[PDB]
Amino acid sequence: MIINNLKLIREKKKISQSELAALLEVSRQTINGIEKNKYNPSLQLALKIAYYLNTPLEDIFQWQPE
Amino acid sequence: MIINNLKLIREKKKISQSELAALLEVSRQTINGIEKNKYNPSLQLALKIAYYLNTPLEDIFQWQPE
Repeated sequence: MIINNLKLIREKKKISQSELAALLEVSRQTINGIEKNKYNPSLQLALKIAYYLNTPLEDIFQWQPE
Repeated sequence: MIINNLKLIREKKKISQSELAALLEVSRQTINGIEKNKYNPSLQLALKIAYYLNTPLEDIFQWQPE
């Protein structure tokens, strides 16, 4: 449903999940799970990622009718 | 935290909460709760709205540092 480009984007950012998770105010492991597509982040977390990376949320987490 | 423009945006679309709720696959009451900002919709729900309303998710649900 939702495709997570956070890791792909994060690599562009060259930001560690360590700091990004901090922006989110979640554990680094939380990002890794998100990167490793274990689960998709909540809207608040997604938005925080979008806001903190000032990147479009959809670009990071796109919902596809797939 | 997150400001919901769904009601503001949806009405621009001319889409009923009911159809959108259907688009989301949730009840109208749920959307009305979302629209009346009782609670913020999940990431999947928000993204579906973004797709359905052909509008950016953040634009509908903006996460503010407030």
